[PDB]
Amino acid sequence: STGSATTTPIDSLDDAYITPVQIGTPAQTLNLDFDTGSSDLWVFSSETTASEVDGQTIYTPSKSTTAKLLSGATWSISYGDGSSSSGDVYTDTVSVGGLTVTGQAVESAKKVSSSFTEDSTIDGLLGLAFSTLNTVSPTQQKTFFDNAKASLDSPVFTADLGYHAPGTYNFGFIDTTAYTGSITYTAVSTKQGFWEWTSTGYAVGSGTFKSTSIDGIADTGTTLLYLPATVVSAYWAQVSGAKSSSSVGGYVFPCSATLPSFTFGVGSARIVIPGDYIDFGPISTGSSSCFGGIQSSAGIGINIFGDVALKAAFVVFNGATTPTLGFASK
Repeated sequence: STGSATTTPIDSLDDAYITPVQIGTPAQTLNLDFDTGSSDLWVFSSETTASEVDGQTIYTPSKSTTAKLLSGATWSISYGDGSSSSGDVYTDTVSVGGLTVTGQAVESAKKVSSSFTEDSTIDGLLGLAFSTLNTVSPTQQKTFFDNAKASLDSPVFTADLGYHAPGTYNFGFIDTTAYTGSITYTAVSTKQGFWEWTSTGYAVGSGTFKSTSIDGIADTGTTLLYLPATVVSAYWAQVSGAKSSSSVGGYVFPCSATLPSFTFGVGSARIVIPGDYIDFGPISTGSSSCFGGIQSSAGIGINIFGDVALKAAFVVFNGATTPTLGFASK
């Protein structure tokens, strides 16, 4: 089997992407944030505290003939941005782009933090990291991808995120028309439950490539590119007027400045992030200070190749017995 679904930016900055997902019988379609940095499929639901729901589409398990309470199961998750949610669990039929999993754990939110309530465009998350990070207790549950894997033509999914445009998540096959050149594969460590890999270095603009190992995670659920302070400083030093602002919470730059590209290494291959991808617009409406798309990972504890980086590539998440990551230009 295979599946193919279009993913669409939630706003003009590509802050996140939503992908339609069919849950239950008859289908209830919710727009979920596919997140390769976490491993829970959770939804706004008929059980979510009413004051915490503001415009989202909800899953109502009582209206699904295939929903079954996963008796005794609870879940509770906190994300790197300080957001959180928690609740109980149903199993139900879940389909993504024509690919169907029966008996998928659908984690129904009883509570969500303010960041989720305030984002009317995101109806939940669909985790695509390794199932060892799943928060369901007492019985940890498998991700959609893990459940689908055995039925897939090939045990892979791909992320092809657009810059200010829709893209595609495919399951079970690699679309050879979706990228240019070849796919370079690189080793993954699953020790922390993430798609964790080591970039071979970086370049700023037309500068010379610096060979240096940068361990990080491929995370579709993080907007920006978070790298060591040394790397980030080297980048912003090439932007006229750029500075790190403690009041704003990162590097900002005058909207009049031109941004250089940023290249990252995948083995001997190179992915070029165009300068425009690094512009996240005014810090506040009408401001001449623009927020940068490359920021320091210092104090996160891990480097994160988020959407800024991933959307510059066609990315293969290879879930074979020995998992790997592939990157191609496009």
